[PDB]
Amino acid sequence: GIFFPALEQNMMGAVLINENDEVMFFNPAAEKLWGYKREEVIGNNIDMLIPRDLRPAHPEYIRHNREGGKARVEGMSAELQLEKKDGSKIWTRFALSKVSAEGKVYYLALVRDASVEMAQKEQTRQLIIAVDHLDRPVIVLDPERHIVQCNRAFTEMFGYCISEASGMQPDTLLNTPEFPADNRIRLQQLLWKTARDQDEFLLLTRTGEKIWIKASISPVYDVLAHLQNLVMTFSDITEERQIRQLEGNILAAMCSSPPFHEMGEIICRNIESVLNESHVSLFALRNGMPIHWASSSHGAEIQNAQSWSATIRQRDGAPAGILQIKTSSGAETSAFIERVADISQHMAALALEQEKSRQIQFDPMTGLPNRNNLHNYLDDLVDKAVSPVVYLIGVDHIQDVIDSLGYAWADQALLEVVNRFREKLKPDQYLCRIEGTQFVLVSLENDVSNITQIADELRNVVSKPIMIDDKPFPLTLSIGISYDLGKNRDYLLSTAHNAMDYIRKNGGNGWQFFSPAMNEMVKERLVLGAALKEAISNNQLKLVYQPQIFAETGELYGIEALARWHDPLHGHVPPSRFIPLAEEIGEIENIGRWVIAEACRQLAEWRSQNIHIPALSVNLSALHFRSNQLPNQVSDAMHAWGIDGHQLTVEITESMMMEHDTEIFKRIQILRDMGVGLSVDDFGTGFSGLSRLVSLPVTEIKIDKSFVDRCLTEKRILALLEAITSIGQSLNLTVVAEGVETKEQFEMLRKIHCRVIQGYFFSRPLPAEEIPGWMSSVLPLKI
Amino acid sequence: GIFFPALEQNMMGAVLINENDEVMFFNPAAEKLWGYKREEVIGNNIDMLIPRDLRPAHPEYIRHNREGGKARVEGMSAELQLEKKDGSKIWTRFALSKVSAEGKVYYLALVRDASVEMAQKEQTRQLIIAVDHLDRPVIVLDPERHIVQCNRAFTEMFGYCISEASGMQPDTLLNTPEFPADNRIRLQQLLWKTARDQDEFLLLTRTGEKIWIKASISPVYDVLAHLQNLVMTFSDITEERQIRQLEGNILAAMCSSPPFHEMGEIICRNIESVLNESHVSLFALRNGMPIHWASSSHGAEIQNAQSWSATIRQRDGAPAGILQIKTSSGAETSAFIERVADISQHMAALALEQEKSRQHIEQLIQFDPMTGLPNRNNLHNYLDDLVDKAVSPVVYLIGVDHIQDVIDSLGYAWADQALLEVVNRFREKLKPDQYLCRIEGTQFVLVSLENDVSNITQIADELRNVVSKPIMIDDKPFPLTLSIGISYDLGKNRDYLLSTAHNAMDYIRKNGGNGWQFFSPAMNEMVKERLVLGAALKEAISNNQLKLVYQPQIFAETGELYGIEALARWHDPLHGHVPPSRFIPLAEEIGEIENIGRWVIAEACRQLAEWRSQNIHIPALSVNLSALHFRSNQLPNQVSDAMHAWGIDGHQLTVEITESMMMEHDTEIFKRIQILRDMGVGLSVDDFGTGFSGLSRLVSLPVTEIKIDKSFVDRCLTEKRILALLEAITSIGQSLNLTVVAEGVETKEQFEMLRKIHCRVIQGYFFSRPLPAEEIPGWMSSVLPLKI
Ligand code: HEM
Ligand code: HEM
Repeated sequence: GIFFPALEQNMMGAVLINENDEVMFFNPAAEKLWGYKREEVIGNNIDMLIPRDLRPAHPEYIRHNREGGKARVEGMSAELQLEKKDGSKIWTRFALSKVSAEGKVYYLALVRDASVEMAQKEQTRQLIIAVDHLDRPVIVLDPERHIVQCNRAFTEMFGYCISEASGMQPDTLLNTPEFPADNRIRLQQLLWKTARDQDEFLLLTRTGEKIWIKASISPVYDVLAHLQNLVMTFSDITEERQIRQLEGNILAAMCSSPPFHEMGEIICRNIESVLNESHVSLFALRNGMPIHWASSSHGAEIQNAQSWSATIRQRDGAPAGILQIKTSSGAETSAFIERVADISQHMAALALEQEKSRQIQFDPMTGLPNRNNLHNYLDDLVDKAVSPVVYLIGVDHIQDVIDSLGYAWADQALLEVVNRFREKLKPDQYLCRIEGTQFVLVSLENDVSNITQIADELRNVVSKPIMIDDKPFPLTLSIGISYDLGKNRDYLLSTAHNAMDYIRKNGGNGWQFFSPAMNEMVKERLVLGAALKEAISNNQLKLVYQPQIFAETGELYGIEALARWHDPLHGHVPPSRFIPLAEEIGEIENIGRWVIAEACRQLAEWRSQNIHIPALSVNLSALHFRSNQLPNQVSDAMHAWGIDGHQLTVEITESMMMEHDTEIFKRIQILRDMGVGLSVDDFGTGFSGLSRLVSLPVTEIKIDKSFVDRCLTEKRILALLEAITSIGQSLNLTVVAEGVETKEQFEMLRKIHCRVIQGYFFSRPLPAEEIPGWMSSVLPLKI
Repeated sequence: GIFFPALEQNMMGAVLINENDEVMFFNPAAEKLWGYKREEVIGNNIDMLIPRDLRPAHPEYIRHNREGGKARVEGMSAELQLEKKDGSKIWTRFALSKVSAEGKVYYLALVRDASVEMAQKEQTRQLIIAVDHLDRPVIVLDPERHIVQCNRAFTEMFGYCISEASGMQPDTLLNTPEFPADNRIRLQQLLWKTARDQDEFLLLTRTGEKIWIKASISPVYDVLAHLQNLVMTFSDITEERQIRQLEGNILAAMCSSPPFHEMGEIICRNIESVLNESHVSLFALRNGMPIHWASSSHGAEIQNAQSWSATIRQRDGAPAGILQIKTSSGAETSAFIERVADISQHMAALALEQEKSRQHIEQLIQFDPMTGLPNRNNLHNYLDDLVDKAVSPVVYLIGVDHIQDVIDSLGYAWADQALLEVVNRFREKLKPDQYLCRIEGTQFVLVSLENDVSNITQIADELRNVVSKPIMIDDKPFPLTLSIGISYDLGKNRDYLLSTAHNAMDYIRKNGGNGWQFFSPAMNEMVKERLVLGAALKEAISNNQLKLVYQPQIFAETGELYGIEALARWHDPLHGHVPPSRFIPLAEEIGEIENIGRWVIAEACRQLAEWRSQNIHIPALSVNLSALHFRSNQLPNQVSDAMHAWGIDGHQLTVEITESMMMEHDTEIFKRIQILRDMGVGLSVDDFGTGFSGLSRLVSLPVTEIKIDKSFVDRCLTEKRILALLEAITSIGQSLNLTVVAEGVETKEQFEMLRKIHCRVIQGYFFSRPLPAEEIPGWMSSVLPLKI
């Protein structure tokens, strides 16, 4: 029987009904839930307890129950509304039990006051407000830094729904692009920071888009100070970071007060970097009226263009300029555009303040002179009637340095550039710094060949990357050359800058003159060089041989081999012309090895009929023979053909003997070790040079055409020739002469006991043929 | 009874225990909750259901309740923690009953699973925490506009808590203004009409302050229509203007570029201006630790202030500073303080980047824009490099004296020009190893690598003589003077060098100027010695105290004497022997080279005229002009007078020239040597020169003979290419009628092998040390032709 007293003692409401729905038990909890009294809750069936409207449904329901046959009731499992005795309606929960005994079915109902519905509804309200009219990504974290609750804005922005965002840390949840250092490590630092903190990151959503966000941690502790949870805000600063980077770049601009138009340029390209595919224009108040300050390089039409005009205002509020922007409709949000407009307007006003706040003779950066020194120097050149060739050099691709590293490294790059220019500067060449990027190089040599060489040297001096702290920014040069006779300095500077700008705009990395005719003359020289390269490539050049003979018996001493080139398109062109051109092309080694190889082959070819050919001499000084060529360039020819090695001789000048390094000295020594005779020009530089001469057996000294010339006119050179022949006779050397054309020359030269003679007197240079004819016909010309 | 199956069939968890505290009822819900099958729980004690953490403290409460006998159990009114069979923990609610039946005590327990219930509870708590951290004040409303849920932003915006304004109508709590009828009517309509309104109104706080607020009522419409809930999102439209104002003002501070400390101060004062009462401090990180940058002067204590820490980040992102702001609690909400922290952090990072940029630019800026010489930083770098090279420098500190008077009198327009031509005169006498710098104003620095005092005094003398010609400015003379302090010490760092050099600078300046000095009496006594040595040398030249010592030279195969070479000497009663290699440089420094040259030539001519008395005697005589530093205005006149005053045929004497000075340069002493050749003086050379031009000048005017320096012949035996050079020289001499001579031949082997290559005359100790002038006629006719 204890069920009744226990149930009425229990604070859970209990109602008991029989098969006829008559009530037997109704606990005081049910009494206070309904308001009726047990003397009346019986009544007729269950009429009093049920709300009057739902009444008719209830019998059929329980009828269905006694027809259902199920041992469990799925009904009343949800929340329910109960009408009280006074007609008020409250929330409640029900539970049901069906029993069978004595052939009759009874039911018991348990009732609860439902104090949890207040919690459910309050939770629904704050679930509404966490999302509604607030696109504010907020997430919350456990002590283990696990996502516990995230709102609609966060799922919408970062694509990861709550089902796919829970149970894992935010960083592991987050797809992160590879900085690779910062945007990875600082995320972990912030996510594990214990105190309030914040940072900025670049992140990738589930759609692969790049965004910039700002993440803030602020933890919360319970009463006992243990860490309960953490809360994180996820503002999207991808538009704001553009504004902040705009600010940083523009400040790095005015840090050094560049010129006015330049300042407009930084403003404009920063705006363009901020507003994609737009147009920007600026005007400033000069003399009281608006005048154009700067504009963007873009000038194409804009579809659905929207224009905003902002009047620049100073601190006092007086107008100072107008900034105008045109943007396509739908490209950017309006609020972002207006924000950019006003912040840039403020910075333009500040730039104007700096400009009118700003408003000796050498450079305090690298030490080069400033524009005043160049002006004075050119003026001192002009008054005494000398034409200076003026190169204007503009350094290019510095904008990468300025944008990526500010000015404090652009000027370091400029210093490195100036060091490289000075390292190869020649004296009388004047280097000056005009302003910022530009330089002016002044040189008095008006030769086109030298000008081309200087320009090429400058262009290629910047070939190596400019190494600045493990960051090779490549830089280029744009050179404008001006040279005209009898023109003052302003014209030269103006045309130099015009040429520099022309090269820069068309792409840079190059050079150009101003005068058009000789700017085509350089092209024609390049054409000649192309023809010469073709000729040397397909071995068309020839070697004309000129004989030199003894002055006593007339027996053949030897014959020099001289390069010659006759072209169908260009005709005869002398070696004195196409050797300097060759070194301009820098292909002298080709001519050298071809000349050597062809001479060896020709000696072999002559050997098949007559071996009596005494000696063949190649003048390597006039051929501008380099240093490293000698060993291989002689050894390959020696071994390739049937030439012995004691028949062909090589000539070297004194400057090339022991100057411009000394590796060439032993490179000639090894060639002597091969056994090829040598020939020296001056043998000077004192007793050391003489020691080298005797130690390197030369066996023959040549007298240049000039000394033999005027030999019958100037007494000093006469005595010099006596000295030379006396020294030669003393040692084991045979002295040769060049440029002999008359009879008195030969007479006096033989009078001084000069051994052998060459020139036009005996034989005009015969071509590759009719040398055996000359040798068989008139070889013993006992004159 | 039917209640046993009833409780068997309730969703409720039914358990009953008897007096023996043994469980005798268990239901499917108990199966879900406890996890133990009824076959395991029936017959088990109540302690089975008790969790571990309370087992020792289980029964006493039930004893106590039994003793009390109260029907309404006070306990189990709270939440309970139950442990499952597998060890997991869940939360359950209990409903109890005490039964006194059949003369016994029974306890009935009913267990409900509130896992959903408390999950809802913690979800509510988490959501409260989350909504409180929203940057903007937001409120929920019921259909009749019950203010049901506010958040911390709304509390910190007005003052109301959840309990204070819980469902009590907004118009009554909002404390709307009474005077503006239009404002209050519009606000009431906004609260009432169910459109998406974004109107703005003035509202009042507990401090009686009128604040602009934008309401954003956006009612919700459920799926069943008949909208119920409304959502309000108040915003402050006066804080944003203040943030923009702070941005602009701090950027204007940026643009004038004050120094680091001034800018930090302006940042903090602006922040304090925004937040009515606050203290702001800034730390800039150096080497990982924070150096104080600036804090506002309002250092008064704040009662229960709230701090805020932001980590300033560099342009790349490396942390660079800490910013801490403290404001009195309740003055501003969390959002406004966080926003000002963010805006200020960006600008502080800008200031740090600008300061770093200026540090990098100034490290290499200012290399004397006026005259172009290197400036003090360049000098410090160069001296540091020299010290790292372990090479001791000599540093001159140079100061101009009279320039300050002209500055005081004629201003800068003359001083700048004067210093300009001073530097111009200096540069005309530099050297490749000499490095000039302009430390400051009218002070300069010269750096050299010469440690011999003989060179140092000469350098100082030419520098002093730079101003021998007074500066010409606008037809006006200005005789500026110099005061120079030299420092040179091994191992001392650069700072000591500059410090002591400036000490010597001051010492030689305040004494009157126009002078030079060392700083150490340990190196100044040398120059003090040298002045009197030079005075003695001048006295000796005047009184003719010197001596001439004769060394002969004889033939290499004949044995006869070819001639004699004249050498000069000095014996003094104080300093004793003093060699020519130490008093010809001294004669140079006094500029008495002309006098000693004249004395040697005149004495040689006198000896020849005296020796002609007995017989013809001497074949030929030589004087080394190169060793005597003879100048361009000394040869012809001195030789001509020497051989005119006495009687000399000219064939007797020869002069030796190093051929280095024989170059035309700017003197053209070719005419002088040609004149000397015309008057019969023999000539001697040592090298040919550049090339054919050199041989031409050697053979045009006939150089009688050529000498091999002692350096060559001292190494002839060891090296072969010396021998080749020797044979070449001898062959050239034979060819051109040149008389090769050798100086310094010592032993017999050298003489024999030089005879093998026909050197043809030998001069050295091997036949005679240089004898005094008197023993010679006692040697010409005693040792005789030496045919060894
Ligand atoms: C004022 C008190 C009551 C109200 C307002 C009420 C209301 C309802 C309602 C709305 C349903 C259908 C949906 C649902 O179950 O949630 C229902 C079902 C049912 N009720 Fe009641 N009820 C009350 C009392 C009782 C009592 C005391 C008993 C038996 C002792 C009972 C027996 C049943 C049965 C058997 C069903 C069928 C559930 C099914 O078929 O799934 N009801 N009741
Ligand atoms: C997981 C199982 C249980 C836990 C964790 C537990 C724990 C507690 C605790 C700590 C109290 C005292 C403080 C309070 O009520 O908030 C209490 C009250 C009480 N519980 Fe338990 N108990 C458990 C099971 C039981 C069982 C199985 C019974 C009886 C069949 C029982 C009977 C009582 C009684 C009589 C009181 C004191 C009532 C009063 O003083 O008014 N408890 N329970």
